Amino acid sequence: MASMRVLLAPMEGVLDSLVRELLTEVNDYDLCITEFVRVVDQLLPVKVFHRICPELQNASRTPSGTLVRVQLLGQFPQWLAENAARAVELGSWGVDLNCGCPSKTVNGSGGGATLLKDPELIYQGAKAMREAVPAHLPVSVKVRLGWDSGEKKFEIADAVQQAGATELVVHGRTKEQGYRAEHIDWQAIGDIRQRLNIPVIANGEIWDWQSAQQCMAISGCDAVMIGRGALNIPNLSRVVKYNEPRMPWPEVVALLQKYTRLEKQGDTGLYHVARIKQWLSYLRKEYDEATELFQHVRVLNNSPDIARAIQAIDIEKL
Ligand SMILES: Cc1cc2nc3c(=O)[nH]c(=O)nc-3n(C[C@H](O)[C@H](O)[C@H](O)COP(=O)(O)O)c2cc1C
Repeated sequence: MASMRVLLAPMEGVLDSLVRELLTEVNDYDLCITEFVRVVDQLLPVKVFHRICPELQNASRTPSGTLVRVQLLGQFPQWLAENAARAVELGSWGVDLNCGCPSKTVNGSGGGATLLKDPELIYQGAKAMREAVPAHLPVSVKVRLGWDSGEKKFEIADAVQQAGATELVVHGRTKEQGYRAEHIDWQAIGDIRQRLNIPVIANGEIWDWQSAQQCMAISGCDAVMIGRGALNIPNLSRVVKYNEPRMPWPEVVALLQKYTRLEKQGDTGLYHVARIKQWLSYLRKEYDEATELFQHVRVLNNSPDIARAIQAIDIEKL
């Protein structure tokens, strides 16, 4: 009965430092990846890295102690390398490169999924980052299987290994397959793993204990990355590693109350409401109780009204 790694996926516009703080304290995530820093042709200021990844000031860990890694998105090897170096100087435990997400091409620099059309770009990006990060810290890369087909999936994988990356996360879909459940190919993740000599972390459609078991049995990976599921089920790392039942509704309400108490405390803004609405939108998929709450919360505009709504729910009488 085997060791296993579970990583918390990066999620631009959904997961920030505060949500990472809350989730990690009720989970056993081995690592969270931050939402990406967009790299074009410039070294980004220290403020940008600290505000995206406050954990850099706590030895690259959430307050409960979970490691966090800074992600980059961009194409130009010079600048990835220089931003990679800055993330590490500031204390990031290694650095990740995003080759999975659809992304605008700004100033001739593409990024994310658009690199999947030309694996040589991934090789050059990742290799410059590997050369600029001290050799003992890791450099990871996240990929999809290709742009509009999986034909280049092994070329993408090789590019990452040959650049000297430490590990590879495979979102087992193409870019054009988006998030459609019917297209996840965990078997291709496995075919990739077999060919490589670095750890492959399986990603996509991992919702619960059984799905994770199924995914690992097919891919052969002893590591997985959970994204949307980590919001659907707040203790999903424990569900997946130990077959814990899903967090019961009264404990998730307690968690959201805490969200709103830290919301105000951190001074995160008078109209900082999107992530709390989004979280509830995800929680409808697993908890019938969250549909009523989401309705009452979605029509609200500001963080104070939303807090009173949520921290007025009596956890006992429930
Ligand atoms: C709203 C949203 C934002 C995302 N932002 C990022 C991101 O910043 N960087 C990244 O590498 N992946 C990002 N992803 C992709 C996830 O990391 C993950 O690969 C994807 O959701 C598949 O995992 P799942 O089926 O567990 O959710 C995002 C996904 C969603 C839905």
